[PDB]
Amino acid sequence: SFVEMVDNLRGKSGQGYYVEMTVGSPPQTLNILVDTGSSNFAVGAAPHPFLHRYYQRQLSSTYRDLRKGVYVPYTQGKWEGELGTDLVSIPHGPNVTVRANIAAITESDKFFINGSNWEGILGLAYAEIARPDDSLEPFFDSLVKQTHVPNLFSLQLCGAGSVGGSMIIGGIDHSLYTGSLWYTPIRREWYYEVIIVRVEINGQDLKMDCKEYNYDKSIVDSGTTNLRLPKKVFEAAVKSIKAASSTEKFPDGFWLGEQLVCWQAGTTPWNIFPVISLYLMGEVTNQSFRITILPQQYLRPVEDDCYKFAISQSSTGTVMGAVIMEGFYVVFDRARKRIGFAVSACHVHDEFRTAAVEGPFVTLDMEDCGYN
Ligand SMILES: CC(=O)N[C@@H](Cc1cc(F)cc(F)c1)[C@H](O)CNC1(c2cc(CC(C)(C)C)cs2)CC1
Repeated sequence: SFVEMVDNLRGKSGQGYYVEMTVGSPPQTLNILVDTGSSNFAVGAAPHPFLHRYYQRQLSSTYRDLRKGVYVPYTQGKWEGELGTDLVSIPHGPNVTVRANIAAITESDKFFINGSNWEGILGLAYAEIARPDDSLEPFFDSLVKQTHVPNLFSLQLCGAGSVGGSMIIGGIDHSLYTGSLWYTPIRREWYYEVIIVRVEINGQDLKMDCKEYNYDKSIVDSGTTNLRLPKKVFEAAVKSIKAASSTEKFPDGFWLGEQLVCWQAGTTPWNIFPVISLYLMGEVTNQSFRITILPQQYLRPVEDDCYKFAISQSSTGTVMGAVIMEGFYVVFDRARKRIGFAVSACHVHDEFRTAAVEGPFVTLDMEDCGYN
């Protein structure tokens, strides 16, 4: 649901995906990063070395001040600014205009990125995690309350098939995937929180208490680049990934996500890097499904062929970031408290292996896999 939004995303590797928006009357055009890992809609509203444009409130006939300040601290970066409401629309989007909350960003630190082409962020997760508090209605919530747009969006993030993709607001576009959608419950409405019931690398169960995979949570987050795994899980995965690829040897800064590794163009040894299967809780009792990630997703290319290890240690739970979401079509079915995965039409290539969404699997005591 529908052709107008196909290919409405762009970006640079490791700097997120953005969609074109306009705010104010007359309309001012900004590129906005699409972030299911937070819930604030915020935009450059003042000069910055890295911004090529920004939101000019005084130039907008429709702007209203909320006379209240705001700040948001992300994993690394943070911004603060001023709350208002203005009229907002997505040009390659549904055909509508909403009055939404906007944080006019006045100061920032390590937020905007030099390469960038985006001037703001669209937090698509739920009011619970919004700043300054849950009474600040998120953008998707206002678009739903104010229009007829169904309460569902879908993200097809593609990986260089200078990245691109689609954000279908309001529905599912059957032209963007193959095979069956498989759905996992949204465990609680705050982040897009899910439960991982099993983990296998090259078909070997990690054999951990399934609570460790969700410790203290597992989320789907398009605003975080890497797959981020709890310490105990990170250690076990890097252990098997090391051993699968031991034929060759790598700097330590490589496994820590720091320094790139290189091979002669067209000779990257993909076969020595294992596939990772994440099993998600399903819709029916004792039933789950798996997504399989290929090394082409977790060895993210940096500009010979050169890559960073795109899995990292977490102390805040599992993060399924952009590299996991790439080559899947991921449906955020808020209306039904579920997230659907299918093989995307921009799926990642290997000459001998494929990324897959497969089910059904039987898995006992999936309830026990949730932390607390
Ligand atoms: C890398 C990163 O941090 N990405 C930002 C998006 C981003 C992209 C970018 F290019 C630059 C940034 F500074 C931020 C994304 O929201 C991360 N989502 C999560 C967190 C959100 C928050 C804020 C709350 C929800 C507590 C208010 C803290 S961790 C769950 C992990």
